[PDB]
Amino acid sequence: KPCKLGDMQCLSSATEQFLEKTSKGIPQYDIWPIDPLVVTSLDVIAPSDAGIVIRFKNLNITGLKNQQISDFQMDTKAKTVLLKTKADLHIVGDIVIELTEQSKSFTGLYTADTNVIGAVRYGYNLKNDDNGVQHFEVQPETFTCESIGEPKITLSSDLSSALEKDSGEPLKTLRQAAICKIAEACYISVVHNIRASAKILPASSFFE
Ligand SMILES: [Zn+2]
Ligand SMILES: [Zn+2]
Ligand SMILES: [Zn+2]
Ligand SMILES: [Zn+2]
Repeated sequence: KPCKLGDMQCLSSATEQFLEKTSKGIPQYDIWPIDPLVVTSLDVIAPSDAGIVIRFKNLNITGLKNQQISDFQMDTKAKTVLLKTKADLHIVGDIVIELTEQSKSFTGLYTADTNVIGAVRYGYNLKNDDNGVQHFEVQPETFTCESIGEPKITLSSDLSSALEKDSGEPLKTLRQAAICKIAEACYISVVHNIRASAKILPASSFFE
């Protein structure tokens, strides 16, 4: 069902609604599964020390079906979109904490329960079908990680036991950066799906 140009509140729901309905995928439309969302790997540099690298593998992320689109601005002369969200993400994956300057690494599992608030911005333009029908075309966006709330992080006990036995923010800052990096991959994926719906439906569809 269409919105009426201008009504920002109408949109957020259409999107949330799109995200939930399609969130497990639809290959033929290039709509990616985003709940659960799988990230093959993601690397993260310690902000307080570039010799320290967190290597995530197999991140499995749930929660994105349900995120709220709590703010939605479409500017028509500049043709750009600002939008804010919150997701409660449950994250699980393999982790390798790599201390490059010490020639060692520690391995195990990682789990993070966090509520993330962010901002996606992109511009867009109008463009035609082969039949001359107009679609929106959404352009490469940027993602700003506005906050991560107060995360719960757990390390598998083999790892946390290895860490303790070795040392027997940077913290804050490192924990923050990992969540933001992960949130960022999450939203590259969200917007991919927004971008994809825009290919699947005439611009006319999205407003009255
Ligand atoms: Zn794609
Ligand atoms: Zn909502
Ligand atoms: Zn939770
Ligand atoms: Zn078309």
